[PDB]
Amino acid sequence: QSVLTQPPSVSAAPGQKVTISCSGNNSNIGKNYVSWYQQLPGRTPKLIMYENNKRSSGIPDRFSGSKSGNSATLTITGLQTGDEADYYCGVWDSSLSGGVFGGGTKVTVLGQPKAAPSVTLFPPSSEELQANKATLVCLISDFYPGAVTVAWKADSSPVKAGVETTTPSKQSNNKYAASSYLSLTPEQWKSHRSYSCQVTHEGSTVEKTVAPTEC
Amino acid sequence: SVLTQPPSVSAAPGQKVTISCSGNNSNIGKNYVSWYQQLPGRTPKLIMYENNKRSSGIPDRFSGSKSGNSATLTITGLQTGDEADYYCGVWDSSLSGGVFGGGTKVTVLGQPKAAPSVTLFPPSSEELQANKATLVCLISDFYPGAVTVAWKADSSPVKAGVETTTPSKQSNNKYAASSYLSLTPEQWKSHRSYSCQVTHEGSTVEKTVAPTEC
Repeated sequence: QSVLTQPPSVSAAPGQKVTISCSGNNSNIGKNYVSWYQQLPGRTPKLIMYENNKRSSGIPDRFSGSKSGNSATLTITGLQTGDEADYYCGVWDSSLSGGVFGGGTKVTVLGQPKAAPSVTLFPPSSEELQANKATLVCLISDFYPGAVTVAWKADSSPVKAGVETTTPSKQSNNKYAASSYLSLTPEQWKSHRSYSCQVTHEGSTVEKTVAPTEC
Repeated sequence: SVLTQPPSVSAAPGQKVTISCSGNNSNIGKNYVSWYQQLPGRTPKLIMYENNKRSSGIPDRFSGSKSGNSATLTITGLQTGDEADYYCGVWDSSLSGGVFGGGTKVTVLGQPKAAPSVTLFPPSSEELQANKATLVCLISDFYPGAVTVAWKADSSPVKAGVETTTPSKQSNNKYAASSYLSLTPEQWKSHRSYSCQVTHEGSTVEKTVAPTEC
């Protein structure tokens, strides 16, 4: 169980500053020691901050931790390429008697203009339905920074199963792409009036819809 | 770390792996132990609490035990989706804070090759009405995470407009990618069909889509 909320994405131009907030409650962030972890691409997560504001060895003074009430923050000044990573907050929860973690934040050092994703929502193909299978594909392309949050709905109701979203990858145009897909049975697909893919990018959200219809 | 864990444990699929964690009388020996799973690129998730209790929806394969100043996590019948970093957590009554082990990387050895599932989508009516056409070749459940993609317009290679994403580990540590070909509504309607050829571990999977009468 996790109550710790962090922004999915933060970014700034090199030399600038980012702040990564993590909001919790009294049982966790409010009464216990907050740690921060850095997860570099394809690397094991390393402790960078502990006891709210103590830097781990080798971590530059540009990185600073703070805590106010039930929320903790990791601030990074003089932002440089090597700070690009996913960061997450970790804290003891005294009511739960276990550790709770933030959902993580990708930090991007802006090297090009920001671009809103192009969202193209594909219904299940005829060939697929003929095989009693159904896959909804939400193609997400031409975005920068390379981080998206995807949420699917079936008639305004959040989908909690069969969702897979790829990790953004830099394409030939230097912008990112990803696809999110939902595996359903033709019955599940036809039992609902519509399906929606909601794509969040830098606090900007776009929702697209698809419904079962014959050619 | 305050708690001592082995760095790695590796086993063939279906085998039993053991992860032990040692502490003292103030932490493991006194307080309830929890276990955390961290899938590559994701955050740690609690899988075990109160030494032997599984968290919501955690599979039966996972079991936990506690003896004296030690705790063990056992994965019976190992799966490729179990490949993760595992951490032991507990409250230290001496330090009056929560302590963890250094983590154990669980490797699934001699991992079987998994052929990609290939699903090809034509441009939807909505897209074509907006004067656009994108074909998406969805490539899922493969292992290892390397694919080669080639597209054909009728039986002629498509040497432009092709983009394929870098394979990425899905929930089950298998891979997914997607190839997409952007065309004009005219280029789409002109041809009899389009093909997407996926090459994985020297084997090819080809799918074909043609414009419909609407």
